[PDB]
Amino acid sequence: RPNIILFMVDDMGWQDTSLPFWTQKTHYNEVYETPNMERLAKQGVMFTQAYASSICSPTRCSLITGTNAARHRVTNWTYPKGQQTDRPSDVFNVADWNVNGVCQVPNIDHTFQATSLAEILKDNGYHTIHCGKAHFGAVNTPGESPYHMGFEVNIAGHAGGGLASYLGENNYGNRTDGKPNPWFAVPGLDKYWGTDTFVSEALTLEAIKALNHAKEYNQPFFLYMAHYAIHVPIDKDKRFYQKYIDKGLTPKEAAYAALIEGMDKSLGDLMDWLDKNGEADNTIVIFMSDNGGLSSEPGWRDGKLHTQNSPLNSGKGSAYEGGVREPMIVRWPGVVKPDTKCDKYLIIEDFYPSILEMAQVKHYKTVQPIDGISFIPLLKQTGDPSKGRSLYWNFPNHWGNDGPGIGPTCTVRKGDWKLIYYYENGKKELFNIPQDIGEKNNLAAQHPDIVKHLSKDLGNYLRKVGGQRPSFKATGKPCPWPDEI
Amino acid sequence: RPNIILFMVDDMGWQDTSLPFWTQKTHYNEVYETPNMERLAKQGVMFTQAYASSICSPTRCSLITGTNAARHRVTNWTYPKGQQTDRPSDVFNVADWNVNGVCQVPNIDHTFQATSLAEILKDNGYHTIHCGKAHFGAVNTPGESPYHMGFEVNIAGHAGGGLASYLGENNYGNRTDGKPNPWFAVPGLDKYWGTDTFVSEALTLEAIKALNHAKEYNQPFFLYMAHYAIHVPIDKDKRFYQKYIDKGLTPKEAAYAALIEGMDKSLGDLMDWLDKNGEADNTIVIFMSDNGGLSSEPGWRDGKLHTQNSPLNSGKGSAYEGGVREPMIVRWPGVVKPDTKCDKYLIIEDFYPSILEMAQVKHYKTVQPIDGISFIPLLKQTGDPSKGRSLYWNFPNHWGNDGPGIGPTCTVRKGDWKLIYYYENGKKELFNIPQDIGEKNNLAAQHPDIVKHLSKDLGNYLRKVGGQRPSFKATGKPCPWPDEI
Ligand SMILES: [Ca+2]
Ligand SMILES: [Ca+2]
Repeated sequence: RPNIILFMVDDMGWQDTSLPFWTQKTHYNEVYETPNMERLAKQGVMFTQAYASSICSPTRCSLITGTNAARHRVTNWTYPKGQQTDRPSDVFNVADWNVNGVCQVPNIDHTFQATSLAEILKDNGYHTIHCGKAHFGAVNTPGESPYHMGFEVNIAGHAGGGLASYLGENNYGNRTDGKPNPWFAVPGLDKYWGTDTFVSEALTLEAIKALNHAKEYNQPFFLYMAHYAIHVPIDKDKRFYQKYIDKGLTPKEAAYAALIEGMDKSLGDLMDWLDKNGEADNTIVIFMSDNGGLSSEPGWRDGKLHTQNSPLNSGKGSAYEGGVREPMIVRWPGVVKPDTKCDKYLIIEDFYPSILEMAQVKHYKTVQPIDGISFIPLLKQTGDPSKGRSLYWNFPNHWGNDGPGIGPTCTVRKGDWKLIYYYENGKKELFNIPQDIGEKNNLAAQHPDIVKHLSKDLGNYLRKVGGQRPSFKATGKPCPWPDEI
Repeated sequence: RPNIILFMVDDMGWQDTSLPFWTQKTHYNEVYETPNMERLAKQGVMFTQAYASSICSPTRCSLITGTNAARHRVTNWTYPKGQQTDRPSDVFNVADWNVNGVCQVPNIDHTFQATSLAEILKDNGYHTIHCGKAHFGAVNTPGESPYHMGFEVNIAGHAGGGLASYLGENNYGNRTDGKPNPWFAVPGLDKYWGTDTFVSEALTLEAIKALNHAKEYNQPFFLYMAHYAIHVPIDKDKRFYQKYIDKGLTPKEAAYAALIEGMDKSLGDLMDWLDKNGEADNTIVIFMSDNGGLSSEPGWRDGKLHTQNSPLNSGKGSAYEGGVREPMIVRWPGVVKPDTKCDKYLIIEDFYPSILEMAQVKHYKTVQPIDGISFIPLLKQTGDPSKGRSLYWNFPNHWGNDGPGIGPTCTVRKGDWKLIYYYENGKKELFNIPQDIGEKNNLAAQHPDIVKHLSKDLGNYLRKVGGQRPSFKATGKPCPWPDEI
């Protein structure tokens, strides 16, 4: 039974790497430096059409419970207990969504009760390690604890979905007065306060400590290496920052490239550990990101706004490909043909049944229905779970910044066609993704047959799984479903 | 569904309290001060005939696994991975016992695999908290972790069964200059280092914050408050030490009395926390100790050696009552009638079914058989699990000291009669416990009928549960079972 490592970067877009996931190298592929992603890819398969939701919380709750985001209703980011983080709107009320996230127990207000992926792995004999960003439940809610969620070891994981600082010189946001700590102060790295250890480095050091400890136990391990990295604020990692200045990047872009290269140093350190300790041929490594790169905030990024995941449109918080299409690599020695690419689409809730299959766990009990479809047939080249398959997103919410494809929406992807419905004004956009990867050309008027059919598909699904919608403040009435206009 | 607090003291004797568990007050009762134990007893039931094993490891593993010590084979104290702590003998070899303790996973070298009591509570909706001495698995084996054993919260719990120092001035044993930490350094209390916080105080304050956090979750809790007190070394607690010196006690005994009182202050502090947060009426409090007081060592205790649990014979490590009869109290408002006593005997593995029944876990499955018998019928005066019941101990090991009843033995108690068999020379002792509480009068010669039947009772049970035995170095052959002599 293999060890499993799920290496999850935060807010990393499809092109925030030197490894080309498109059909040619982009301007971004040329300036970033991720040699360890390339090396991992030479040894495995990369998925060029892998999907998440557009925001941390819906993606990570889908990962750990195996439900679609429309069903678990954690559709915008969580932290404050019993409170909606949504930006105000003069037009609509957001859905009455599950602001407190997921947990494994019943009767926790505004949560989705679910059998945790880590719990099933643990109860089947895996040693389970969480390291970095957890972000599964609101603060003072059982899901705030990686331990409650079935992890036996927890490094730095709590309810926070961001981080107050990468810099050890700032204690990662922790106060040494009687000052109250920020929400996103990173716990569990006290050993490193006041030093110049970047938080990404510290997480990898502690992760390697946990991995050496796991080698004392005669059981396989599951490691969730969930970086805070490349979430805002984009602090400068001085280990690589100047090199990108010398390369001619703006300070903003140099800072961002340097978070990327530091993330990739963490992957290499783990890969080197696997090599030095004889675990590499018996260990599955999965690389993933949880939503698109941030392309709506010019105070962090340069370039034309909403183009920082080029050639994809927009980014984090958007229904467009820039916000949902993610870099994904799997290495499974003996099973997965090295140096290959797979173009069949999949979505984050598939990780749940797939990882359990990799762990050799069958007919397990869950309190919630599982919406993920295993993508082992893509890993083994034996089947195509994307054929005839519909993928669903639902964001009856209001995130923080305006832009293309951002706002309260629900999306269905089926075959070549993507339907994006806009709850606020009833607008519909139809894109043929293989022909129009940048979502430049709205085909809705040229194909009302596809629009009607896809709208029914989307509408039936949302209602079937209990998905929610916003309502209009002027009238009190719910926004029509896609198939009601 | 009530909250449950299991308050477990280490190495506390039947008479290490001001609350008299005998039918007459002793001199120890006069000198010690446990006013909060008296308070708890006036509101609950005292068990005047409650048994553990004579050593920390078999007792604690029986509690957590519901298994009699003979079956789980963690029959002497554990810490070093894969090594016997047993004293060397030029007479016998000890059993090939489970030096590595218990865990919940299989294929772990010298462990008893078992479904943990905290896992079943956790999986049935309880918020599970461990605070203090865990001592469930050897260092660098899975059961060293309270988290592995099903606790969602761990304060100071590791593989250590002892502690380097009670003094925050001594960092509870943790080194700061250079990297060599002693086995029993107390983890998880770094913010108390270099203060004058006695460790029992530190444990209480962190338990109180774990309970405040537990108020945030809409689920009942289980707190395993397992003190390191009153284990050696007997450090002086300045809060109480001089008072006992003024009462007239020798320094050794004043330090012991001070350990006893600081334990009792912790009990009071949790009891007041319950009172002040509205939890006292829906919380079960179980007071228990894991074995008899240390009466082997004149460098720690004054008075006639091997009498420090008087009127009981001997103490820790002995199969005599001084090694196994423990102080036990249960408060359960609305169920248990206050200020009462229960004479019926019970044994530590019974805590496992009883706590699950208190938690209304009406159905569950376990990988291991459950030897404990619920004592809820004693709490409610509905029945008598004690009638006809045999109790069993097996110590096929070599503890560090000699003394009365200490050495490789197995024991059966049944009705009024207790039979101790000595592996080293086949000696048998038969005592009428209700007539001879001090075990001063061996009645084997007077009742050969009994000795044989109880011999067969013991032998059958040991073989039935797969218990173990020493072997002789002369012949190489196992020591005779009691019913082969
Ligand atoms: Ca994210
Ligand atoms: Ca003990």
